[PDB]
Amino acid sequence: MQYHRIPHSSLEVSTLGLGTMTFGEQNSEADAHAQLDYAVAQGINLIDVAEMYPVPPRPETQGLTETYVGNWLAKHGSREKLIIASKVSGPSRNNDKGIRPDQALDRKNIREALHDSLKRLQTDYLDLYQVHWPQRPTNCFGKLGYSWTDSAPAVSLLDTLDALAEYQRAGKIRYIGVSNETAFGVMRYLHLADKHDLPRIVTIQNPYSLLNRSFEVGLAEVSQYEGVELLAYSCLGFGTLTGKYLNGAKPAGARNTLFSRFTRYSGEQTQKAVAAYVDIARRHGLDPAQMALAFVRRQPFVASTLLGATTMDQLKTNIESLHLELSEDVLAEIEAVHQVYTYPAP
Ligand SMILES: NC(=O)C1=CN([C@@H]2O[C@H](COP(=O)(O)OP(=O)(O)OC[C@H]3O[C@@H](n4cnc5c(N)ncnc54)[C@H](OP(=O)(O)O)[C@@H]3O)[C@@H](O)[C@H]2O)C=CC1
Repeated sequence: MQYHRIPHSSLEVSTLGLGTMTFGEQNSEADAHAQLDYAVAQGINLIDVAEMYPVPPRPETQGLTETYVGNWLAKHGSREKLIIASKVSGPSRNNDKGIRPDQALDRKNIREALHDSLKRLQTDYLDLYQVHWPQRPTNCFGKLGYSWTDSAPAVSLLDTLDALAEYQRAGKIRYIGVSNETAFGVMRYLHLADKHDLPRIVTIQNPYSLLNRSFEVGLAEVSQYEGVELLAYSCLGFGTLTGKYLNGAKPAGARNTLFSRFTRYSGEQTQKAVAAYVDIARRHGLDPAQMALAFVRRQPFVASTLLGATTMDQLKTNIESLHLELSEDVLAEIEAVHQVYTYPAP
């Protein structure tokens, strides 16, 4: 395993991290524990969870992911070597059911969320606690460009940062991060930390893959100058970059076959781009999943790649991507496809 030191922190993260959002839905608790054991045996220390997992989310299963991870933590011990990252939900969205009434990123909601997460995770602190998505409407979750809003948000970034600061002082969270944010939002949080002597966010967890490189327009430069580094998610486009859905295929047991609500990587242009990337991989003798992962790993703004797997063989293949280094010729072909299909799946 390779590791990466996050600026302004004591976190040295494994270059690959283990995402967990299927734990409790597609994956059982024994599957979860087998993946956590395997990941740690391969040197991964970063485990990413959320109060809303697993997905697709519903009240009946809400919190099962954290509970499975906590049950594992209780048994395997060596807690201190792990970097357990969780999240507090933004305002309810996408017609999904909330966890709390009139859910917002204010002190009351954050206090409740954090305590419930710590209880399920069976630990007294989180290494990283992340704002899952912004309070204000912005360009995340399928929206490439920003649309002007009329309504000022109900809770400001300073409100949210001040609330988090209390729990950092209390030692319940070591570091704070954001998720599904933008260049404006990151810079505002950083401005506020300096102006008000408040904690400085250290990471942003945003989608990044061959199908959504939009982080490069505004956020990559923030990462270089400010040190807020990317924890990249959905680096296989929900599994589409493996090529498993090409030519109308709907493999049994796969995410998009089971849950047709997941459309983020199913648009017309996206499907054309997937076929093009898989073609590059096949011509260069690469596994499409590994090529997609190695492309994300090599970016200088990526601190860690959050892997997703529903089987042990998938997880083994994905961790083995560490050893793939992309050639100049493959990189140039990728650039050519990206010119034709630019940010197709925001
Ligand atoms: N902050 C946020 O808003 C978000 C955070 N995340 C984080 O990122 C993690 C990863 O996200 P996710 O969307 O799962 O990541 P990917 O885009 O990498 O999709 C992973 C899925 O693809 C399939 N797959 C994985 N590897 C292979 C392989 N080698 N061959 C064939 N199929 C494969 C599996 O699904 P299947 O077997 O069903 O086909 C797996 O669940 C999450 O667990 C979560 O921690 C994710 C989304 C949003």
